[PDB]
Order: sequence, then C-alpha cells, then structure tokens
Amino acid sequence: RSVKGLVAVITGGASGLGLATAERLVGQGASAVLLDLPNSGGEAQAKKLGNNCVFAPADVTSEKDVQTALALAKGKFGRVDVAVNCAGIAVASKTYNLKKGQTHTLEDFQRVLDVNLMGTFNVIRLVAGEMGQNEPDQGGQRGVIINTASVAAFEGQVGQAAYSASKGGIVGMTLPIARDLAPIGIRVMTIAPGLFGTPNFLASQVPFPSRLGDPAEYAHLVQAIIENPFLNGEVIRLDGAIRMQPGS
Amino acid sequence: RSVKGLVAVITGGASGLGLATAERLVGQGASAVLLDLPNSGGEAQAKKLGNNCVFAPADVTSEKDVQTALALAKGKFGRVDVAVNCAGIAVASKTYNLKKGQTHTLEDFQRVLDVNLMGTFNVIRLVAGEMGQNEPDQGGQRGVIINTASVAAFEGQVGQAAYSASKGGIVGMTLPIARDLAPIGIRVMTIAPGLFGTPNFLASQVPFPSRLGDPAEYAHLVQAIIENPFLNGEVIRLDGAIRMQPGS
Amino acid sequence: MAAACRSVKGLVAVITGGASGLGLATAERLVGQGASAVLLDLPNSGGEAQAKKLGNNCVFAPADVTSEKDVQTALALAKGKFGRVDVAVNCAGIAVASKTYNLKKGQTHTLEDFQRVLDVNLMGTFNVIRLVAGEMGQNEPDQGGQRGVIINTASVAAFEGQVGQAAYSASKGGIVGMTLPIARDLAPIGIRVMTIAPGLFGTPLLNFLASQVPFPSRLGDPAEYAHLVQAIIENPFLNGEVIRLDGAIRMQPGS
Amino acid sequence: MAAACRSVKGLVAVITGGASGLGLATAERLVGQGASAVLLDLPNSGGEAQAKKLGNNCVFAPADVTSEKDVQTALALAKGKFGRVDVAVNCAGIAVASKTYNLKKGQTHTLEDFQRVLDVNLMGTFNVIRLVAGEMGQNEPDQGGQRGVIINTASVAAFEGQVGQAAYSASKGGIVGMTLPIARDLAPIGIRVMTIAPGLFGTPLLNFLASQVPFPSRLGDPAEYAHLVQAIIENPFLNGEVIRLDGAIRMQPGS
Ligand SMILES: NC(=O)c1ccc[n+]([C@@H]2O[C@H](COP(=O)([O-])OP(=O)(O)OC[C@H]3O[C@@H](n4cnc5c(N)ncnc54)[C@H](O)[C@@H]3O)[C@@H](O)[C@H]2O)c1
Ligand SMILES: NC(=O)c1ccc[n+]([C@@H]2O[C@H](COP(=O)([O-])OP(=O)(O)OC[C@H]3O[C@@H](n4cnc5c(N)ncnc54)[C@H](O)[C@@H]3O)[C@@H](O)[C@H]2O)c1
Ligand SMILES: NC(=O)c1ccc[n+]([C@@H]2O[C@H](COP(=O)([O-])OP(=O)(O)OC[C@H]3O[C@@H](n4cnc5c(N)ncnc54)[C@H](O)[C@@H]3O)[C@@H](O)[C@H]2O)c1
Ligand SMILES: NC(=O)c1ccc[n+]([C@@H]2O[C@H](COP(=O)([O-])OP(=O)(O)OC[C@H]3O[C@@H](n4cnc5c(N)ncnc54)[C@H](O)[C@@H]3O)[C@@H](O)[C@H]2O)c1
Repeated sequence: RSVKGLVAVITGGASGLGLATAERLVGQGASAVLLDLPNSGGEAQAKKLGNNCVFAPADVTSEKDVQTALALAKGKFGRVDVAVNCAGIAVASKTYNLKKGQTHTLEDFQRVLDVNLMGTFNVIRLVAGEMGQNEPDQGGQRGVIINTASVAAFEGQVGQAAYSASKGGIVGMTLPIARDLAPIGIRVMTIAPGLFGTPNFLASQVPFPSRLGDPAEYAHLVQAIIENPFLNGEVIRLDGAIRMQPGS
Repeated sequence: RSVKGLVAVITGGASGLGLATAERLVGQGASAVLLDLPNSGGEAQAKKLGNNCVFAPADVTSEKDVQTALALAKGKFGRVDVAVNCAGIAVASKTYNLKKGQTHTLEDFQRVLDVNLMGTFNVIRLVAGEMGQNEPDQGGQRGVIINTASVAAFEGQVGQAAYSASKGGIVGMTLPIARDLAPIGIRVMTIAPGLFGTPNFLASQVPFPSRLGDPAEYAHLVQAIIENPFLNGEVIRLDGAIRMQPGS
Repeated sequence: MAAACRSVKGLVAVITGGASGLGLATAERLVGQGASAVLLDLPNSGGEAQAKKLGNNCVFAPADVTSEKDVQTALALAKGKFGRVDVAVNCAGIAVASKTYNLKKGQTHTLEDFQRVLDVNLMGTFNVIRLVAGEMGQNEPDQGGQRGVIINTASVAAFEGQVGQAAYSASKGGIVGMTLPIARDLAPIGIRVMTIAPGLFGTPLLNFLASQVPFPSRLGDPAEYAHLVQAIIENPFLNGEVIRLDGAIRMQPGS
Repeated sequence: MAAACRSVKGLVAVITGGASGLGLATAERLVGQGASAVLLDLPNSGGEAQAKKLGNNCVFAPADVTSEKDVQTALALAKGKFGRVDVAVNCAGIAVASKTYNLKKGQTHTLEDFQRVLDVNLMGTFNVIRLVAGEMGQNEPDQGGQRGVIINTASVAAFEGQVGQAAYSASKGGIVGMTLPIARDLAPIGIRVMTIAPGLFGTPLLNFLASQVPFPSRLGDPAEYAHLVQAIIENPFLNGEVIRLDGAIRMQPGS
C-alpha cells in the first residue's frame, strides 16, 4: 500500500526516532499525532510540520493520558491506522560492583520497565480498541502497530540490565500480541535499532556503514513495514551489522 | 564440582519447580533456604526436608523482605553459593477482544511484570552482594544464579502477552547481568521450561516424551548448571521439543 | 542526512532463480522501478522467454549456481551487457520432503537427496556470493562508501523446520549461519549482506497451507518478497540480519 | 516420578570424532561412568591406540563420516561388539579460515574449501544420524518409551561467526537448523535429538583467545563438554534444543 491518508500516532514523537518517523510520514502524505510529554518541545515540532500534524501531550504510563491523546487523535483526524512506539528512557547502572560496594537501585529498574515496557503495552492495548473501529481494508487489515526494542534485547552490555530487560520484554510480547490481534487484522512488528544519532568511538564500532544510524533510516523501515502487508510478528535489527561488545 | 555443602536460596521454594529443586539439592547434600510468601506452606515443607532446609518468608518484590531473607540465610548457613529464581505468577488475558469489547487491564500487566521480572531482578541484585563476600574458589567462582523464564519468551500464545513480556525480560537481561558479574565470578544462567506438572490435552502436544515435564527434570538441569563451570550467559529450553501453537 | 544510495533506479541486479517465483517477482519489480536485471537460471528454464517479456533492461544468463565456470560466465555476461553489478539476489533453490527415518516403512532418507539440496541451496548461494563479491570489489564506491548489496533467501524452516524438512532446513540454516560472517568479511569493502526468511508463498514451489498463517491468513504474494528486497536495497543501514516475511506463522511439526 | 532412563551406566555410545578432543573426552567420561564407547574416526587417526587405553568397554571403528559404506561398517561393528546402540554423539569436524573475498590480496574463497567443510561437518553429521536412527529404531523402547538419543556438535559460530569463518559457520548453522526437524521426525519412535554449541575449547583444534571469555576467562576444558553430554543423556526432557557452552562469550568480528 501507500501511506498517503493514513493517520499515525507516534509516541516519543517530539524527538529522535519518533520525530524522524513523523517527518517522513507527513512528507509522504500521512497525518501524524506526536504523543509526548508536556514540555518535550512537541507543540513547536507539530507547528513546524504543518496542518497534518498535531501534538497530544501524554505520559505513556498513564491510562488517562493515553485515553485523552487517542480521543484527540479521533477528534482531529477521525481514525487511527498506525501506532509507532518510540517513547523510552535509559539508565546505565551495574547490577552489583564489588570494588565500589554499589548495588543497582530497585527504583532505577522499575522506572525503565515502566516507561519502556509497560508504557508500550499501555499504548498498544488502548490503540488496538481504536483500530478495531476501522472497517477492514480489501486485505482484512484494520491497523499496524510498530514497537521499538533495541539490539540490547539480544546482547546487552555491562550496565544495561534494566534497559535490556525492558527491551527483551518488547521482543517477547511481539508474537503473542500479533496472535491476539490477528483475528481483527492488526499487524504487530518490532524494530531493534543498533546505535543511532538522536539526542566517534561508537561510530567506529559499526561494521558497515561505519557510522551511527541516521534517524531517517529508522523512519524508512517504519514506512516499509506499513507498506508490506505480509510483515507480522517479527523483530528486525537495524544496526549496520553491529554486535555489541561487553563494554565496561 | 559437586553440590554437597553448597548453600542455595530458592525463591518459590514452597511449591512446584522450586520445591523440586530444594528436594534434589538437599538430597545431594546441599543446604536450602525456601524463600516464599507467608502462608505458602513453606514452613511445613522445610520441616519435611530436615535440618539442612529452612523457610524464609518474603515477597520477592520487597527490598526489605529479600534483605531479611538473605540475613536469615547468612545467620543459619554462613554464606550463599547459589540462587534459583522460581517465584512467579501467570495471567491469561487477551490484549483486546473485539467480539466481547474487552481490553487487557493495565494492572494485570503490571502485576505479572512486578513479580516475575522486577522480583527476579530484586533477588539477583541483593544476592550478588552476598555472593560477593565469598572467597573465590580454585576457578575464581563466587556463586551461581539460575533464573526461570519460559518458552513463552519465544512463542507466547494468545492471552500470554503479560507473561511473555515478563519472561522475555528475564531472557533479555541474562547476558548483561552475566557480563556485570563476570569480574567477580558469579555465573548467571536461565532455564526456559515448556509444560511441567506442577500446581491430557497439554501432554499430547509435547513431541517426545509426550507428557508434561516432571519437576525433578527441572531440578536435574539446575544441578547440571551448578556443576558445569563453563555454562554462563545462556538460556536453555527444557521442553520435550515443543513449539507452542498460537492457541485461542 | 548521511550520503548514501537510497534508490534502485539505475542499479544492475543479478537475480539467481530469476526465471520463476520469488526471483522473477523481484526482477519484475526492479525493472519496473528503473533498474536492470540479469536472470541467472538453468539452461532448461524459461529464463529467455521471461527476459524477453521484461524488455531491454532484462537479460537471461544461463547457469547452474553449483558450477564455478557457469557463474563466472553469467557474471561476465552481466558485465558485458550492463557494466557494473550493484546488487545480487540469491533465489535459486530446490526442496525435498523426506523423513530422516520412517520405522513403519523401514525407509531411510537417502544421502544423495541431502547432498543435492545442500549443493544447490547452500553451496550454490555461497558460490554466487564469493564470485559476485569479487566483481563488486572492483566497483568505485557510491556516495556512502558502498560497492554492493547481496540478499539471500533462507526460509522460516531454518528456525521451525517440519517433519520431512531436515535437508531443506539444514540448507537454510546454513544460509542464516553464514550471513553475519560474510557481512563481516565484506564490511571493509562496503558490501552489505542480508537474508530474507520467507514463510509460505504462492509460487510454483506451492488452501490448508493458507489457513495456518495468523494474519493475513493466506499465502504470501511473490510481489511482497520483491517489495522487501527493494526496501533492503534502499535502506543503507540494514546489514548482517535475517528478516522473516511470513504473516506471523510459526510452523507446527506436521506429518 | 515419570519412568525413564536417567543413567549412562550400561548404555552404548557411538562417538564420531572419538579419537581426539571433545569426542575423546566424551568417551573417557562415559566409559568412566559405566557406559561402553565406540570411537568412530578416520583410519589414519589414533583411534585404535585411544580405544586400547580406555579398556575393554571401548573399541575403535575406522570410518569417514562422509561415506555411507564406512558408517554402515562402523555401526555393524558396534552392534557385533556391544549389541544395542543407545547414544550417538557427533563430534567429527574440521575447520578452515578463509575470507569470502579479500580485495587487498585479490583472493577469493575457493569453492572446494567450502564444499569440504560442508561435507564433513554437515553432510557427515546427517549421514551418521540417518543410519544410527535406523539402528536405534530396532531397539525395544526403554522404561520411558525411548529408543535413542543423538547429540550433535554445532558452535557459537552458528550465531556469531567471525571474519574468515563463512564455511564453518554455514556448516554449523546447518546443524542448528536441522536439529528441530530431525527431533520432530524421530519423536514418534522415541529418539531425542539435541545439539551443543561450544565456544572456544582447549583441544588440538586450538592466551588471547582465553582472554575474550567473560567468566571463566579461559578456554573450555573438554571434560566440561563431556559433562554436558552426560547431562543431556540423563535428562529425559531435553529435546530439540541447542545449548551454548561458552563462558558467556559473544564473538567480535576479528580480522
Ligand atoms: N538512539 C538510539 O541509538 C537507540 C538505539 C536503540 C533503541 N532506541 C530506542 O528508540 C526509542 C527512541 O529513542 P530516541 O533515540 O529517539 O530518544 P529521544 O530521547 O530522542 O526521544 C525519546 C522521546 O520519548 C519521550 N518520552 C520519554 N518518556 C516518555 C513518557 N513516559 N511518555 C511519553 N513520552 C516519553 C521523550 O520526551 C522524547 O521526546 C526509544 O525506545 C529508545 O530506547 C534508541
Ligand atoms: N509449571 C510450568 O509449566 C511452568 C512452565 C514454564 C515456566 N514456569 C515458571 O516456573 C516458575 C515456577 O512455577 P511453578 O510451576 O513451580 O509454580 P508454583 O505456583 O507451583 O510455585 C510458584 C511459587 O512462587 C511463589 N510466589 C509467587 N509470588 C511470589 C512472590 N511475590 N514472592 C515470593 N514467592 C512468590 C508461590 O507462593 C509458589 O510457592 C515460575 O516462574 C513459572 O512462571 C512454570
Ligand atoms: N515459495 C515458498 O513458499 C518459499 C518459502 C521459503 C523460502 N523459499 C525459497 O525461495 C527461493 C525461491 O523459491 P521459489 O518459490 O521462487 O521457487 P521456484 O521453483 O519458483 O523458483 C526457483 C528457481 O530456482 C532455479 N534453480 C533451481 N536450481 C538451480 C540451479 N542449480 N542453478 C540455477 N537456478 C536454479 C529454478 O530453475 C527456478 O527458476 C528458494 O530458495 C526457496 O527455497 C520459498
Ligand atoms: N575445540 C573447539 O574450540 C570447538 C568449538 C566449537 C565447536 N567445535 C566442534 O567440536 C567438534 C570436535 O572438535 P575438536 O575440537 O574435538 O577437534 P579435534 O580435531 O580434536 O577432533 C575432531 C576429530 O574428528 C575427526 N574427523 C575429522 N574428519 C572426519 C571424518 N571425515 N570422518 C570421521 N572423523 C573425522 C578427526 O580425525 C578428529 O579425531 C567439531 O565438530 C568442532 O567443529 C570445537
């Protein structure tokens, strides 16, 4: 298919991979809702992108906020066809460090799980109901949901336990959610990015091309997933063939 | 090595796979601490297992409770050599069901993540500090940590999104935690069981042997991991070659 | 935005198995999008008729992928006709259905059936890779330092092979296994290496099969394989990876 | 507790590659634990001397795993000596280090090097499987319905192959790929099929290598491979799976 006329809700849409996705899709004729925190810069980004883009302030961990954002999307554009989960946070903290006597805090683990994993699920479960209102297309499809994991789901480095747990959870739930939503024609896919230039040594680690990924390359893969009706239930690494070393 | 004289803390040790693990290890001359909820039956199980087994009441989601349980283990047996994470819960709930108009609750997702994933991490981070007090053995080893994932981490069924997210998180953090703890000689391994006869159609789904797994077979694999010094950073499926169908 | 090739227009692709099925669909899409295609397929295939239908930007190169001499001949033909080769797509393949051992019948999988499937599917793919890599290595790099991109065809059988699929699954698991080391070998000279693992597609290789796919519940359309090929060529950051294209299917044992 | 075989004592194992390295370590452990071992290895190996050292419960069966006739001869020798075969362990294997293409040197991987590694490592393992499965199929089932267990040797190169490892990684990825379909083929007759993927072990196949392993930071001891073999034989519920035995290593590209 083509993305012209589709309505996309993009979490984390004020910055980075989410913003690059919004820019590409709006440039291809889609409408976009940037779902991001208050004072994320989302309003100014939506204004810059023109009248087919609006900002919906929301914390993905809040049922009430996501409900409000989806009602805003419905009032503005009439339907939701695509959801892209880019909202996320990171921490670097070792499980335990004997030399320094330091133990990872429980709260640092919980915070990253809540935003990255529970937040993605919260958006999925609520947007599925919105997509379920669509009449199926000629191929039976009502929507497409795309999540963002990380190569840390597969080769987490020293200090990445919390982040890797959160992203490994995204990977683990991709297939069951695709199976849950198959009877109503919503595809569910995940991208696992490597190292991307969002907000020299890191670049040199990538086999080829030997640079950070361009956010537009993430946006290109999102578009390819929306366009290809047979991509479902899968995780795609987008990473220049990197495999992460253990680090320190 | 042999397990005789080792001290194991076994979460979920009052029932099922954890109890089978305690029974085997105590039978092989190890000491065991059954870490499980109040009114789980843990006290009666510890009494039945004899004077090298004690019950430590604790909720794995509580820092205070796990701290208390580990201090109990230290006071009783002097050290901790092995931790086995079996504490866990389940739910069956579809992400969204159009026919019935039902959406998975946020709380059902959060509850399963908290016990299965955050609870395992809470035990890991605190037991690592305890193991760090041990003098390394002749091969540099201070401890062994074994987690329980599930084949649902890889092929979650309809209704298993929350459970699969939790277990996929266990899988995802295995390698980074092994990397974090490598400098101090604590190995970190995960078992992904298939279908086990803990608390006819399900049995017929297993290729060979065509039955539910015996909890003693999980306990045997735990012992094999403790005994083999070169198993680290890996997930082992224990499942009779099953691959789960989507279900309904 | 980092300088790179983000278009198939003007590129030249050598497509093994190009006379039929997934390879033919790929040739059709790429020629329609402004690329040139060389259909590398067996002399007894319909490749010549297919290349004529596709017009002046498509030619047939007869070759058995298991032969060093034949692949060399095909690549020299490609260079003579179109010059620079930018893309290689490995679709040449065969299948067998044969149980390892069947006690009821007292029947053992033949060694020759295993060898033949390995030779065409795995060794033939490597033969094409090693020779096209040498050709691509002579290319002046593009604006993003790239000299080529190579796309292989595995199968979901590499991950969930069914009863009777031992030989086919071995061959496609080999494809999966070598994707990363070959991407690593060729990274210093700017050749990306990627693999697609299709599920069940409506080619001459293939209702009950359609019903096992979660969504959409049908056989894949060869045009959808071709679309993913084009997406890989146009995305400069996809390298060293296997992508399942399968409607979320996970194969049960079968019989 | 479900009735099953949970001991190696009294079992007979055919071990390919048994004259050296991981296969020899496996034979040593199993014979010490009360099993009988047949070392299936090349006629120009030291298998006879090794079998003599191991005593009356170990014999040498000369054979090239790539030959149907040789493997048939070895299995008939096993049956003549010990009767029933309960276990097969595939350790026979070779390696090559050769880049797909090297632009600086103008050097291309030879087709014959790829073919030879595939033939020994992948086709040879299948040849042994298909023939020993037929032998095991004649066995009266044990107390848990089992007629055999087959254990193969892959490598972590199946998942993270390095520069120069394309051929080896293809062969070991094939082993990984066929593990599940063969387990599915043989499930109705009670033969389990499992694979071990070793990291880096101190055999005649092999300080800097030791330093890459997270913990323990050393080469694996062949005795640790043997211990995992015994654990798989003794655990009735391990089937259709690949187990990494590797100290948590994940291989970087190398050069
Ligand atoms: N950049 C990388 O190298 C990289 C690599 C792998 C994966 N990722 C993942 O990609 C996704 C996007 O990352 P990015 O690099 O674009 O980061 P970014 O920081 O540029 O953008 C993340 C956005 O998410 C928003 N956000 C954070 N918490 C939120 C919440 N609770 N509710 C709503 N919005 C929230 C932020 O305000 C921000 O605008 C994340 O999931 C990240 O983990 C990034
Ligand atoms: N039985 C199976 O088929 C199967 C399959 C795959 C994975 N698993 C996993 O194996 C592990 C053990 O399962 P089981 O079958 O033995 O279950 P079980 O119900 O018999 O035992 C689980 C134990 O965990 C305890 N527990 C629950 N929440 C706790 C908490 N917050 N703090 C401390 N203890 C807590 C329970 O009281 C109980 O004694 C779980 O992680 C489960 O998800 C089981
Ligand atoms: N169709 C499917 O459901 C499916 C699923 C997964 C993977 N695949 C794979 O996709 C690829 C394409 O399959 P298809 O469905 O298009 O099959 P197809 O039979 O339509 O096309 C395969 C082509 O390969 C050619 N070929 C065979 N042996 C050759 C050799 N030695 N040298 C040169 N060419 C040779 C054939 O002549 C034919 O034109 C194969 O690798 C196949 O294993 C197909
Ligand atoms: N040592 C390692 O670091 C390592 C790591 C991963 C995997 N492996 C694999 O483990 C297995 C055992 O390797 P090893 O380290 O013990 O090597 P090794 O060289 O010590 O032993 C291999 C044995 O296989 C035999 N063999 C070779 N070709 C044969 C043939 N055609 N027929 C019969 N026997 C043949 C050899 O004669 C030799 O005795 C191999 O499959 C190897 O690829 C080894």
